[PDB]
Amino acid sequence: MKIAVMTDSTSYLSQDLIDKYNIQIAPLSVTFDDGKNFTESNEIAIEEFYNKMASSQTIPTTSQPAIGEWITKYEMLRDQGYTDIIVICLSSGISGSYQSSYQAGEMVEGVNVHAFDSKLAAMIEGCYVLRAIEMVEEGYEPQQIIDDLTNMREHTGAYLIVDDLKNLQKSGRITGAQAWVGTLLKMKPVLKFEDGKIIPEEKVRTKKRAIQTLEKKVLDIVKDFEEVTLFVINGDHFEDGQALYKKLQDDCPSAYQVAYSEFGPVVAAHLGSGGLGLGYVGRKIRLT
Ligand SMILES: CCCCCCCCCCCCCC(=O)O
Repeated sequence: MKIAVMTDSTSYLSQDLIDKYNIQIAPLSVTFDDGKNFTESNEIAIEEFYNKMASSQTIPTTSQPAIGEWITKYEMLRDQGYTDIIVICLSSGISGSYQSSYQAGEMVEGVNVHAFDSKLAAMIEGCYVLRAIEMVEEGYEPQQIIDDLTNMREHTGAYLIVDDLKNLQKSGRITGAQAWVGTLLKMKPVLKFEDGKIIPEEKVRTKKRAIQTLEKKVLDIVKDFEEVTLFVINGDHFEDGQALYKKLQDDCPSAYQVAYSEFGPVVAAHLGSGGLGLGYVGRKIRLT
């Protein structure tokens, strides 16, 4: 038995970790109104993506990996000698990536594919990859890993803010948010993931109070966990995520793991400018 762990690009793992563990990635893409298509990777300058989105008369669209991209990656790993492939996917509630990766796995001969629905995105999805890799090194078998990731999923989540719901409304990735869209004053929406979908949580009077609300909501949840990893997941306002990261480092005991990450282009296209997430996992994830 020889187990590989792979993922799609929206896990937004650092290039350092992708390099160290040779993590294969099925990339998603974003298409601009001028017909320019860009596949996700860590060579794309995120600042350049935000500049093009700002200069776009129409919001860019995104695309999951094609089923043939999964198949090509599975065939490559099989032919290097892997017998089993763990696949960590973006939430099935917001993308067809997961179901595609499962159907691709059914079609590929000579290798076992174990597709896993993270029910989240960004480095929270990425934590499932890092957990799976750790378990493979410890000698676990694929079904034990899948069982452990399924348990991890029960104590994982995220809250987030955006400047405006127009990007999420345009793509249909905000669930049950009709009355707020285009009806906000200074008030800022706080959103959260629930069972793989993005739903409203609270409306707050200002952005600064919304960032305070992210911290309060998450700290109230994770105080009941035996282990805690928090991720600040920042969008285009560097100082917003950096401020929250530093405040978490002050407010939290060192027994909590507190880390910083950023959204890539595909998630940015759906959030728009001003996105900022606080994610949590009730595990001590190996981040090195
Ligand atoms: C804190 C994590 C926040 C993640 C925000 C995710 C916003 C929705 C992204 C949807 C990507 C769909 C990709 C596709 O299938 O085309």
